[PDB]
Amino acid sequence: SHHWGYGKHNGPEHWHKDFPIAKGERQSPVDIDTHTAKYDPSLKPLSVSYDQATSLRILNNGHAFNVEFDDSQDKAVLKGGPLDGTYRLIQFHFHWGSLDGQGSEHTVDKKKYAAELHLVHWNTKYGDFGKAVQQPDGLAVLGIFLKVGSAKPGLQKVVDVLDSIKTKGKSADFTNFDPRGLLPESLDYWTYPGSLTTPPLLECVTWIVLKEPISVSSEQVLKFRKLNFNGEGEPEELMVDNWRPAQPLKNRQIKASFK
Ligand SMILES: COc1cc2c(cc1OC)CN(S(N)(=O)=O)CC2
Ligand SMILES: COc1cc2c(cc1OC)CN(S(N)(=O)=O)CC2
Ligand SMILES: [Zn+2]
Repeated sequence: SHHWGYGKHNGPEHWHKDFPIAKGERQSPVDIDTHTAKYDPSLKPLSVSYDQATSLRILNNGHAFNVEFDDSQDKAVLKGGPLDGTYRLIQFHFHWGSLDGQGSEHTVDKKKYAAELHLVHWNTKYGDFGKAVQQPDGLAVLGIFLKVGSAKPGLQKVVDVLDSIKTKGKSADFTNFDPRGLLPESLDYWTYPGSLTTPPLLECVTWIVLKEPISVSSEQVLKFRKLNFNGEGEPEELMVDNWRPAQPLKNRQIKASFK
């Protein structure tokens, strides 16, 4: 209900008490064991078509910040790869850490990255996002790791607006943002069936996790860490470590798009 989060007392280890699916058979994130993932020749080429993406607004929802898109038409879509049909971009957000050595949700051979970007798309055959999350193939989330190094120019516009949405419930106009600037060079990926990584933890996501991390600067991620979980006029709780740890793989195979 009201109060799941990422603190010591309402964090991932507590979510199962309100969302029993937390201990389910296809939970996310997972560790990606690179030596055990198998190249899959049946995967079709991945198609990220964001040229007509229409960003609208950026929102601090008390868990992360969301950059929201107009998904009232097929303006920005994800197709191909493991996906059947057309998945429409609705929003992106990140998960990040208090320190550069943690923050990602997925891990790679148990390595944690400083952060992880989630580009969230819903299967248009289900008509709207709320319907799609009730379906095993309702969403496709494109996950991209962030490591700390050189600045990501295409991220800076996001960074510079965070001061205006410091606290929970704050939003700002965020039009004309092009998410293609957040992508790495290669679209090589791993894929597996999983879930939302926050409550309600619905098992409705085809995860597509890019192999190549993007580099962002220390300065850029430091500004992520100045956001607040709390609302305005409440004691400051820095928005850090808003990641769920790796969950049991159970009866799933992670597939690779690349040899
Ligand atoms: C009112 O105090 C609390 C409320 C709740 C939790 C813990 C609390 O004490 C810290 C954890 N749940 S959960 N299972 O993570 O969704 C949500 C509600
Ligand atoms: C708006 O409803 C939600 C949307 C999303 C999430 C949770 C939601 O309800 C809490 C978390 N995921 S994620 N982390 O990529 O698995 C995707 C977007
Ligand atoms: Zn996420």
